[PDB]
Amino acid sequence: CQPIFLNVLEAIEPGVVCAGHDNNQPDSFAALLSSLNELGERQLVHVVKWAKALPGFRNLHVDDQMAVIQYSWMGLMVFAMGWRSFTNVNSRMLYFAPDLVFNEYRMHKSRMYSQCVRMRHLSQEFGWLQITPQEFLCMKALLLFSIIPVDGLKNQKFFDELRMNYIKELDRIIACKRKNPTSCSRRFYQLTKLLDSVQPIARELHQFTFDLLIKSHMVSVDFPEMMAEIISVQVPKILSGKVKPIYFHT
Ligand SMILES: C[C@]12CCC(=O)C[C@@H]1CC[C@@H]1[C@@H]2CC[C@]2(C)[C@@H](O)CC[C@@H]12
Repeated sequence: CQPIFLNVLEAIEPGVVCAGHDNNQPDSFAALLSSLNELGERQLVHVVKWAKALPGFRNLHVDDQMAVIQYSWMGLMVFAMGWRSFTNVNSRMLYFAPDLVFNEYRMHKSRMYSQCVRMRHLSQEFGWLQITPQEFLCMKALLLFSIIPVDGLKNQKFFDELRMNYIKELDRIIACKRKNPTSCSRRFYQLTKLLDSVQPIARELHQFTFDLLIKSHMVSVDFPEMMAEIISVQVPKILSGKVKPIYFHT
């Protein structure tokens, strides 16, 4: 029996994305954040293509498709970056891109040191929890369906159904080599705790980027088209409490 679901997730996984950062120049706040913003713009293009190729995603109302992507991108990108950091440099640094790797000095220079430390902790958890490449893929997909508007989506029912199917696939991945129901529940607990942990980090970054966009002209930080739109139109809905994450635990 071939693993159709996982076959698809592996097949659609985005390739390497570079930031275009000039590493020959001394580090500066403006240059580092402008590069992170450009990386975000570039990654968004891949995240959209990736999401639209996910099993059942096209079932969602067209308006909900773009909405969930615009609300969940931060968590999705942070999670993927944490995994890249773990696999490429064993979490020694934050591997935003091959040409944008942050050591502690850069974390400090970026002015979001504490947030970077939390993301490095997340990266380490991939190792501590022995997250498999397959669990990573399924968990990342679940992050796309982890934050929605309190007033409901266009077709909330289709979303609920799709999210439930992805949770079901996570169950199947956990039960693969586990014949003990207790070991399965234990793993589900670990993975859902990890997934929940992504949200507070995303929230802190949402706040940071929102504040930065508002004063971007004062600090010489460039925000590309899509990033500026999403951070001024969608992110505030999250910060004002109109759009909220779906937590597993309390
Ligand atoms: C999502 C990105 C870029 C893609 C990635 O690897 C994760 C990383 C997390 C920090 C984000 C950054 C995009 C640009 C942001 C939003 C900056 O404005 C401040 C926080 C940055």
